[PDB]
Amino acid sequence: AEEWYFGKITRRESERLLLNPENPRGTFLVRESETGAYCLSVSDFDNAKGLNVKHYKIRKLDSGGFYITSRTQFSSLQQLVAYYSKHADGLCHRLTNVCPT
Ligand SMILES: [Cl-]
Ligand SMILES: [Cl-]
Repeated sequence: AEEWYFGKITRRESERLLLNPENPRGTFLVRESETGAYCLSVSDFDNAKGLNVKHYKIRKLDSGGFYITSRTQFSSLQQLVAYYSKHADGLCHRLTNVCPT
């Protein structure tokens, strides 16, 4: 889709948005790599940090495939997002909600 793609937003700006207290665990957004790669930022919770944000680097295979882990690849970012919204499979939490505002 297009709604979860926040483009050129910084890491700190994405964290300010994801730290929203009304955000369910697993709220996310995809952005451009700040450090042509992408990044999946997801909200999470634990007692030590409270609400926090995890950042996953979306890498590209030399053959043309998007991936975060070393056993799963996707033909597009939409397919990657669809996959992780159904299965956590290595991520802190599965994707549950597109980040508001
Ligand atoms: Cl980054
Ligand atoms: Cl990173």
